[PDB]
Amino acid sequence: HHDPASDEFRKEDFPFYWLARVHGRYTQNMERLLKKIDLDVPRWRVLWILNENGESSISEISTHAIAKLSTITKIVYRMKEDGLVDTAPSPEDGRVTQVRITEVGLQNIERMQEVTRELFQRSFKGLTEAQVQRLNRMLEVVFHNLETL
Amino acid sequence: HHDPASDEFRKEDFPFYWLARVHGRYTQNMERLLKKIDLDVPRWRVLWILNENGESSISEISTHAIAKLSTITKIVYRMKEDGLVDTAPSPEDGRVTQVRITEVGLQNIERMQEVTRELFQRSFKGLTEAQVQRLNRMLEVVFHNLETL
Ligand SMILES: O=C(O)Cc1c[nH]c2ccccc12
Ligand SMILES: O=C(O)Cc1c[nH]c2ccccc12
Repeated sequence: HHDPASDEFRKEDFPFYWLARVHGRYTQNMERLLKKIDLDVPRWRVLWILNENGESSISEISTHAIAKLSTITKIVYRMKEDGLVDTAPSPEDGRVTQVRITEVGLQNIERMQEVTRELFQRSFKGLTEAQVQRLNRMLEVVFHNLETL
Repeated sequence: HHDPASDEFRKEDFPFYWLARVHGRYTQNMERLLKKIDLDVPRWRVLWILNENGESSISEISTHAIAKLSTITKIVYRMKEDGLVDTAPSPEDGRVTQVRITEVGLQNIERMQEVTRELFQRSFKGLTEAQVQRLNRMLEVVFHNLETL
């Protein structure tokens, strides 16, 4: 039922169908919420990456934000204009740009934590903490499977 | 660990992080494969929707392909030029465009079934049929949860 090469294929039994539907609805709702505090999904991701990893290159940010280097560069310098991040040439390689979050960026993290609280309360309604962890593990397994292609 | 409002938040424990990573890697690999037979992810989706549901409006296609009505309209008339679909005004409402798959579209379905076979063999490696069904059910639950916002 979940095999596109089968005659029994049904999108409603196809994990990637519901994955894409979830990605789209989640993205739309997050864009709506973050707009209220002058943010968006790419800047939400960049801020979380900087908050977890400290100083980060454009390349590392791009990997974890799922965006092109050009997109991340534009977003990063926009955030720097707004005061949310600062940048500096990497000492190892002047070609490589290092980005770090500012105290204003951290305040923006607090704002995005508050404004999305209800969405994340609702998102996993009906699922236990073990079920959520199992969802997470299975998604990571699929990701690693796709990295072998 | 999976709660963005928590001090313990870690993206690697956050279902939406792995969901987005999977969506991106899956999309890139599918684009690569479908390009070999002159297709892409949006046309793969449109063909599956038409193959399952028969004659379908632009709106229904757009819902299930996760795209804007304008995007789907352009894709649909491109596919019609290439002979993969045909269109007709809906009898109920001349404003509404009905799309149906052609025998050439069905042949393209067979080609996309063949060219992605290995990706789908690899995608669920290490997961049993029950685990895949549980992944599917949990994703549908999250989707329905997000529809309440
Ligand atoms: O791109 C994918 O394979 C997932 C997907 C999203 N909408 C779809 C409609 C029909 C079949 C698959 C999909
Ligand atoms: O948009 C999301 O919430 C998922 C996501 C993708 N990359 C991320 C990096 C850090 C935190 C969340 C995400």
